[PDB]
Amino acid sequence: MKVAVLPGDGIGPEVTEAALKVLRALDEAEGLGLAYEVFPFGGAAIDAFGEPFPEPTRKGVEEAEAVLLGSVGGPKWDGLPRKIRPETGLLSLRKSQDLFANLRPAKVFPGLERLSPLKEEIARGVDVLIVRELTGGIYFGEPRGMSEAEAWNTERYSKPEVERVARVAFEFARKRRKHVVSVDKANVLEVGEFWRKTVEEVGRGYPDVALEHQYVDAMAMHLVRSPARFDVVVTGNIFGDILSDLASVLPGSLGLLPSASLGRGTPVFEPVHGSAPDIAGKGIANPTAAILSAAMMLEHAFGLVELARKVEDAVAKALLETPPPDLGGSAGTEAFTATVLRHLA
Amino acid sequence: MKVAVLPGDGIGPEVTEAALKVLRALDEAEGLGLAYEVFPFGGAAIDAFGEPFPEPTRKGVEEAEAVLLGSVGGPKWDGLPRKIRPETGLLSLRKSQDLFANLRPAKVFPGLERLSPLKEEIARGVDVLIVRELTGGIYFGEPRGMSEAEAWNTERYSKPEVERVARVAFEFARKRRKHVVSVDKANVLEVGEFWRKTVEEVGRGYPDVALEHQYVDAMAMHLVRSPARFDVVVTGNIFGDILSDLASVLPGSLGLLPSASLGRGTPVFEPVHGSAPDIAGKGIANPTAAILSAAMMLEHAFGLVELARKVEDAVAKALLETPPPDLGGSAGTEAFTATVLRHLA
Repeated sequence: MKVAVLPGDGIGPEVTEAALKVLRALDEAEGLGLAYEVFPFGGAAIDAFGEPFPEPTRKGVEEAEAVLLGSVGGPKWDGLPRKIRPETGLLSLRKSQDLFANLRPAKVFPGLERLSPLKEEIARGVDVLIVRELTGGIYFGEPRGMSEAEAWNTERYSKPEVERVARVAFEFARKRRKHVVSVDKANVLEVGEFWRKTVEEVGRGYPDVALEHQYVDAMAMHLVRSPARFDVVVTGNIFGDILSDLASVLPGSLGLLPSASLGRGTPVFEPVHGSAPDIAGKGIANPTAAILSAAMMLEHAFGLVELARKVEDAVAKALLETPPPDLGGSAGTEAFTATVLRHLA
Repeated sequence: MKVAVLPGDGIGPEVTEAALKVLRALDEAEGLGLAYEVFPFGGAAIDAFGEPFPEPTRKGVEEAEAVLLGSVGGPKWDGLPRKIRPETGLLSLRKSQDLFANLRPAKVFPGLERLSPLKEEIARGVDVLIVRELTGGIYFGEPRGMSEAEAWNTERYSKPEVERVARVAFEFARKRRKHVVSVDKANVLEVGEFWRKTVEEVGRGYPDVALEHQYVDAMAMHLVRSPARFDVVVTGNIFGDILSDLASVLPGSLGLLPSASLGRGTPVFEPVHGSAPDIAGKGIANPTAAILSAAMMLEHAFGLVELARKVEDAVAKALLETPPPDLGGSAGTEAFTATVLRHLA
């Protein structure tokens, strides 16, 4: 399994390293045949190649079978022209591999219900997966613009854009609890009706999966009032953005949230958290997101479901035994990772 | 105090009557000079005049000082062409009175924190007012449409539309805790930039009101993790739909919330809930939303602030003492209104 490791900036490096200590342990123990290489990306890349996604890195991604990314961004590279800012490096990553679906899990691990803003009974059992469409939507729709008197943007979606993202959703519900909820606004917008219809059409190919539709505004409050009944949620670009962030507040911390951007090319797995530059190098960063992103990589990129689960349970044990500083504990990056490993052997 | 009452369909008449019992009781006790007439609206008017907003109803709203609306809609008329559908009666009512701002209050009454899905700590003391732009945005933006391979909608906003709603937001901020949060998508959408710009500008005339900006995806997180820090939230049509629906979870249920539509003409006060046609006539419908709409009317249309507060508390006591069926209890419309009435003495 050839992995391209793009640590990035800030705490990216130390958390990505934490994940790597887990991968190697797993590798040594069962001979998975792991081969990974670290490439410059984001600010680290700018500081040497003048661009956030240099050619060596670009190739490293194409060659690998999966990408384990860390974090990007930092005040240093915030004065630079947009075309070379760390953030743009990520867009270039996505567009090169044509990643169109952004998987954003939200799971409340047993024992951690106390972290959620919801009462324990409601949080208990949450394990939703928001699948957002990245490439199209009002974020990219033409025409658009503004003058002194008015502004306008266009929410546009084509049949093929909606189909390929719907496929990823049905595909994942199958690995999960066979349930999919398509979120749209078919009661007012044409795009809503076109989205709903297209999802229903793709849905026929997965008779084993229960499909349901919901209006974005209705889904918003549903995710907060009873998120335990949802498995896979699939929606458009802008709606998925709102709903993903909404789902992320459920577990009770961003350090616990991993993610994956799937598409045509190399899968990209990376923690949701930012680069947190002022705590970088201090050794207190919570490696959970990165470790969990490694688990998603094992399962989804390498089909090692059983192995991905082990990592997931070890991490859960660790969170309870030695919670990191952001969970109210004292376990820095190293000590926390040690506890995880102490559950993988 | 000349009120125009438009009961509407389903439970509308049921809930509106519970509301009128309260208004009449306050009238006799305080000598308000209450005068009201009921008018056909929605399916009820369709059946009679073949139109959801007949001429006699229109003149009635124009001569009143405020409108108390019940519910609208029902499958009996759903098969009719949009142009005559009950839901259109609402649009015609809003346009005729040039209503451009929808006020959706999300408040957690002391003692009822228990009803919230959120931890008592975070739901405690919440009192947010979402001021949504009614006439405009993507819902009514041109061009729009769909083909067999694509669909599109247009989010367009002009300077006046924004100024009008913004002005109302700051104004309410003043009568409240003097803090407005403008919700947009400025970091990616021209309309967000345009909205923000225009709001910041209008904000110049209100130096005593604290303005703040937030992206809709960020607000979705904030309203769940720390909703109590907000006062007034002014935003666009669709964003307001989502944010309002979400804010409904804080108090507990969506059927306990009232709304108001302000503009240049006669203000409309109506419960956020639907007509629930299947429980129509069976009693059981919770009139809380209808009574609170009547409370909003007294406060915002007639300035009897102290009286609005008085009925808010009466329903709070009642929700706590004799909970309606949808709140897990068994107090039907009649029995519930009685309790409310008891605490009104």
